[PDB]
Amino acid sequence: SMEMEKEFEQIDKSGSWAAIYQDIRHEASDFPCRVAKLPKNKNRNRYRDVSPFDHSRIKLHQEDNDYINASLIKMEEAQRSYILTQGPLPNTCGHFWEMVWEQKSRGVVMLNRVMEKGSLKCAQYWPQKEEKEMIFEDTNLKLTLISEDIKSYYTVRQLELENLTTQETREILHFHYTTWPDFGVPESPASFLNFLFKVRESGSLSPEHGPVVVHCSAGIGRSGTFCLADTCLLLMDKRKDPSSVDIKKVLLEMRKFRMGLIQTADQLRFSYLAVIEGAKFIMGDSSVQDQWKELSHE
Ligand SMILES: O=C(O)C(=O)Nc1sc2c(c1C(=O)O)CCNC2
Ligand SMILES: [Cl-]
Ligand SMILES: [Cl-]
Ligand SMILES: [Cl-]
Ligand SMILES: [Cl-]
Ligand SMILES: [Cl-]
Repeated sequence: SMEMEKEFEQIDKSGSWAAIYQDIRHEASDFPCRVAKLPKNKNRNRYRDVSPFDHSRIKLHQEDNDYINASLIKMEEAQRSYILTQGPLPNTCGHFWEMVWEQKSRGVVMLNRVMEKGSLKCAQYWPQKEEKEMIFEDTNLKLTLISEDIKSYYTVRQLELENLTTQETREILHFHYTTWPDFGVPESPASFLNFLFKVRESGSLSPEHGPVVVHCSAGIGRSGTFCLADTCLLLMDKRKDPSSVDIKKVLLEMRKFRMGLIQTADQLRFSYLAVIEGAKFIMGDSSVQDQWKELSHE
């Protein structure tokens, strides 16, 4: 077994996930979020306790108001970047696709549903029907649904994003995990990893593209779980060495760039499970990828 496997066993045996997770919350970075808290931005924030730090926030390329609730998570050692953002609001869907355009993202990873626990957690920011495209008048963008591939618990959509100012056109891939409860965990590591590897296999995480945009409702809980597992697997892959990966330290590093990443102790516990199981693929057993596909029942 791996060293994270031994740690996992010991934390489970002693029932100390809550205290481990709370220790991460206590040590996490605290940086100012002054732009986020300006009164003119109050209606650009979904949650009053979830704000991007000033130092890592994504700036829109407009001179009236450059603010969006989004953070650049720049993982220097892993050499991968992600943009984590809240589920867009009815007045920030233009800003969201403006951000995708300006940052040259190829993929958007959505980990939530529009309605959860009886509430609207995210605006309907993409078109559901080919023939009903969306136009974002404030940012002058056009968005068309090109096709969609619906599986049991996730959906992949091809979108066309057009800068109406230049008539330039880009293909955006939308990866929508549709079975991960808010404040909850995926149904299995298998189905989480099946989805993550689908994002990976698309090419959307390539350094040739802008950072992938990852969001849930707040852009911290599920988004943080997704990013932590991906980065840990990537660090392991780069060194081909499971023992070089200290998952809690990686999470603390990520939290330098956005607050609150991973919102429950069980999501941290699940992060371990995903990385431990994903390690089998990283370390040369590609048959596990087939097993996940079956176990996930797509
Ligand atoms: O969507 C996620 O995974 C996520 O982190 N959601 C979060 S984080 C967070 C909230 C929510 C929410 O959805 O209500 C409510 C206010 N406090 C912090
Ligand atoms: Cl103001
Ligand atoms: Cl939905
Ligand atoms: Cl509901
Ligand atoms: Cl909304
Ligand atoms: Cl937190």
